[PDB]
Amino acid sequence: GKLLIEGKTKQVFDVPDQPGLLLNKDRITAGDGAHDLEGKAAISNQTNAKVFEILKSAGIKTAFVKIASETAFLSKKCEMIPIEWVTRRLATGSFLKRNPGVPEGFRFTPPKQETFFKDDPQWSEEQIISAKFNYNGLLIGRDEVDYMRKATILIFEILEKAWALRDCALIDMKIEFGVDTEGSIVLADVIDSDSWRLWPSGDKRLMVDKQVYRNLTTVTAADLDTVKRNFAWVKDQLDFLKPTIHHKVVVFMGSPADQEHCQKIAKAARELGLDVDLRVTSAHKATEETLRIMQQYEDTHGALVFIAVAGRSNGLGPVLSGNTSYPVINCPPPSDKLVQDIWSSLSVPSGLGCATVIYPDSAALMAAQIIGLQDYLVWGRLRSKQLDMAHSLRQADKKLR
Amino acid sequence: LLIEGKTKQVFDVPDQPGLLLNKDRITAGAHDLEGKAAISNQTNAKVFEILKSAGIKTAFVKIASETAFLSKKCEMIPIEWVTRRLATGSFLKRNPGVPEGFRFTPPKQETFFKDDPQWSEEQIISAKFNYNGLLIGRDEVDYMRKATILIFEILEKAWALRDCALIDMKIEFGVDTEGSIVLADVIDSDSWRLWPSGDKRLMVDKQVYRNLTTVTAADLDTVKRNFAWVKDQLDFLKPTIHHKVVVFMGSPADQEHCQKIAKAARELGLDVDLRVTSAHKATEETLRIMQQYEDTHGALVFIAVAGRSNGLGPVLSGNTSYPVINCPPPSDKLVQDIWSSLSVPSGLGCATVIYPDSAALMAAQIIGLQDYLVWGRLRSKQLDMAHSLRQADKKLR
Repeated sequence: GKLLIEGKTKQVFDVPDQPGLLLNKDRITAGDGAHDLEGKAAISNQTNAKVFEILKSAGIKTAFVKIASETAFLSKKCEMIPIEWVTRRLATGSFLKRNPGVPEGFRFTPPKQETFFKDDPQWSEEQIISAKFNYNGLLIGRDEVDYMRKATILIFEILEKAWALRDCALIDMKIEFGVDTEGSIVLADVIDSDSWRLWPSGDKRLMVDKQVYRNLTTVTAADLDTVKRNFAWVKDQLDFLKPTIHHKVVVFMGSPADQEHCQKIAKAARELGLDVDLRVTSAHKATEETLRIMQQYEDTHGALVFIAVAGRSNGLGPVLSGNTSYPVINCPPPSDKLVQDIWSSLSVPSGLGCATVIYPDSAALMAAQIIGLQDYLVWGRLRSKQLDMAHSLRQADKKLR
Repeated sequence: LLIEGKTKQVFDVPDQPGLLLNKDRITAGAHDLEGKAAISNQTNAKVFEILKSAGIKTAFVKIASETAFLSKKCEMIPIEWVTRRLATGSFLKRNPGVPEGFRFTPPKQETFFKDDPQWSEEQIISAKFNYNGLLIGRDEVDYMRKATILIFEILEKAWALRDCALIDMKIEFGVDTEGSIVLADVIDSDSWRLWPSGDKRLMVDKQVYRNLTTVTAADLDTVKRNFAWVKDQLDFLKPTIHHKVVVFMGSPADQEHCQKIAKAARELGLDVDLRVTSAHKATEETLRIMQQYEDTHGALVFIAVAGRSNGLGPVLSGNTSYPVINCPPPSDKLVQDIWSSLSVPSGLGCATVIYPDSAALMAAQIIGLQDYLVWGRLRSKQLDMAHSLRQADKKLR
């Protein structure tokens, strides 16, 4: 195809037969300013593809489609916003110079998020809005900037979580956005070892990112070798960042009439990425088999959450709660009588940890939030959903306004 | 004793355990002389009276002479706290592309160090400042940010009475002997940027002086007349607005409850009448009493207090066009009785509240639409409540 953007470290060519883009990474390392050559285009492409796979799986919207080759990938075509979106958890790097008196390692809670223009000075959100950027029919106002701030922090938080599985502190990051043909903002650049600052064991001294290359006043080929060896370690480490954690959410309904209600729970949880079993059993009509079924689920080494669905007077949830140590959530089905009956769920006898929820979606969310403590991906999807809902409100606000 | 400055001197006052600030007749944007210490001092004192009247905690006590005032002695935090409503001045230089007049909602608030480089809140925190035993942490910075915005908002509202747009401000904070942060130093025409009619051309602040490269005595005269005008306009900024809040109780038995309403509203600056009448047992006289209150040109809020089945509130509402609030007294039956207050017949604007403090607030929120000082105190109380929570949190933490 035809070239449409040239870059220090990458070229992006049109793909005219497939209505996108192809991004081709080059074997150069351009320490901000210094520039030398390497064998690193393959390392970056793989690092990148892996990250975008993690982010797609969380539900974040990206331009990334699939790897084309060992050095290139296919991207959805979109017009880039000329802002670098940067997130920090700690104070380090150029931030220390811009903010004298703040010591290295000062923790940003929530993560600090800053913006930078080309061509590369710092901009305020006000500056971005007054700049009146316009891409693919989408004019960038505070709503669009709000979304990108929130998205940037979120992507940092997800990856921060991922890297902690291999004992690495993600310290800061830079990403870039673009606007697709349909007017949607997508995460669109490249996230590799040039995009971030990584500390193993939270030890700055063990840094594995492109800061190693920046620190070099003089650059020998030997020096470049440790930087290639550093980036390869990171590309390798990413293969451990998407693990399959084992868990089961079991919904016990006291009667088969509660089916549609349970399927609403199931549908919600499965979309959050949960493994859900629907079971029918009564704590009144089949007391012994109820315990026997729950004991069978208790033969696991994975995580386990029970959801109790029982109309009228709910003894099922409290009886589970009394015989198991795994969390039990009560989700009575909808009913006119729920106003009277809910106290059979609440107000359990002393020493039972049964918790109560009133809507099927909210029960799946409780189960997700519990299991997300072990599966950063589920936890990612919960945060992504919050961003989705907030972004949808603005769409609605814009229509009634 | 002494503390020295460009525009002011602060001497100890040894007989009164607690400072005097003596204003100088100089203007240091570069530096010249005038007759303006008296203007500044008086400008300041009027500003501090208004903020004291809103409930803001200040070092300021009273005017001592024509050019001095008495202040509670306290150690200054070396930060200038700046609030802007509009984009202008050095902000434009620090944020290229943002046009003059860009509106900041909420008001933008930035901090500057005494050396004047800009600092972030992080820088202020990492500086580990310590005055009178008070180390300045994120909580203290939060308070000063929130108060600075609050103080700008109060003055913005006040200057709007004399048709002046307050565009930005600078204030300074200090720490008293008891470890409390007070709004201190001086607020005068050097402290702010004032535009009449929102017109940049008609500016009345020290910006006129700052823009001069060359400075004549005529130029100084126009600065004095501008500052004298501002001092003069400040006298119309604290006017007596007329309003009445009337509490009708259905029985003298509801006495403590109504007094709790009265007490709360009086703290917010409201004029309250407590009256006894029944909409059942004295229907015609109930109407008669509200028509007596309706002979005004001021604002009027009726609060109806009725136990059991409340016909009082809805009856007032059906017969008047002034806002009526229901505030039933506390009771076991309130869970049942409350629907007599809610669920009025169609065409009644009777609104309902359940706590006596909260009725007084509704009343004040309504009246504050016409009385910025009452409006001030509501915001000031929200600030008090939030700062109290942090103290309570620090003790249980």
